[PDB]
Amino acid sequence: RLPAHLRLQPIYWSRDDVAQWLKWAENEFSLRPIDSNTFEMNGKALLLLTKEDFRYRSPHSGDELYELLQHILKQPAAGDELKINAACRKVQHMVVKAALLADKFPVLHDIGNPKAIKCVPQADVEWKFYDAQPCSDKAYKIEELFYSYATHSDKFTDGVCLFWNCNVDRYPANSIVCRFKSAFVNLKQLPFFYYSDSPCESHDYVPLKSATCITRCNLGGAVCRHHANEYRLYLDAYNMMISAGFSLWVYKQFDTYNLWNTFT
Ligand SMILES: CCN(C[C@H]1O[C@@H](n2cc(C#Cc3cccnc3)c3c(N)ncnc32)[C@H](O)[C@@H]1O)S(=O)(=O)c1ccc(OC)c(C#N)c1
Ligand SMILES: [Zn+2]
Repeated sequence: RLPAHLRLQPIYWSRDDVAQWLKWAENEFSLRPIDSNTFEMNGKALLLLTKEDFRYRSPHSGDELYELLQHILKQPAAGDELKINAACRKVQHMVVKAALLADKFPVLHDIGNPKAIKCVPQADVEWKFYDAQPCSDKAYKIEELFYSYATHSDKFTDGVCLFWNCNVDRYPANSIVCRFKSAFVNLKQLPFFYYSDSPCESHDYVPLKSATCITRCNLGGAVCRHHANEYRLYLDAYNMMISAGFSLWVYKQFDTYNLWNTFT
């Protein structure tokens, strides 16, 4: 049992998440009321305290809270499927949009897409679809193809390849990948970043200091309120996807400085 605002692993919890954890546990287990600032820290810090630190901070429920956390760690909550679908779509659009802008691939080979739907429909690129089992109502614009590196490593060399949850034996070097370690040898892990080219708007909040917020307003280090809100929503989606066991990989020459250069 857990609120839908706590289903992520405690490592990703914010300081506000911890306070909600305390209030939820206060009601679920009929514990003595506890001040929210008793555990004024985020999740990664809360996981470093000892059971004794819990007892000192909360004499009346410290031991109980500690054991509750250990069960949450031993049996993690399952995320909502629709929420995870939305998160995955947001990440897919962000990453593929950025790669196309950064490196201006003339062609995208979407391998494992059975519905012929572009995740970045506005991009200036030739979009091609392949799938081993295309949907009957979209097969007329999908190449029926089971990708295997040993068979196709000399194909799809122009442009970039997208494998979104298409768990092939081994990815080509020019690929963008989401997968739920030998398969990735031609690639590198994709570090987190947020990119936006939408216009800034002034009406901040808690000021956002982050080198990974790639926005025009961040060139000067002062992120506008709109992009700060977008960044935080995107990070929540990214974390939800990472917590659910997905990992992102990319062609080795992917470079975020190419994204910064789009603002000049
Ligand atoms: C649209 C995404 N899907 C996958 C799509 O890729 C097609 N496909 C699969 C492939 C495979 C494989 C393989 C190779 C070695 C060993 N064993 C399996 C292959 C392929 N070689 N070439 C083209 N096309 C493919 C498939 O027809 C489908 O359309 S999925 O199945 O909905 C899905 C969703 C979420 C997931 O995880 C959260 C997972 C997982 N895991 C899968
Ligand atoms: Zn902005």
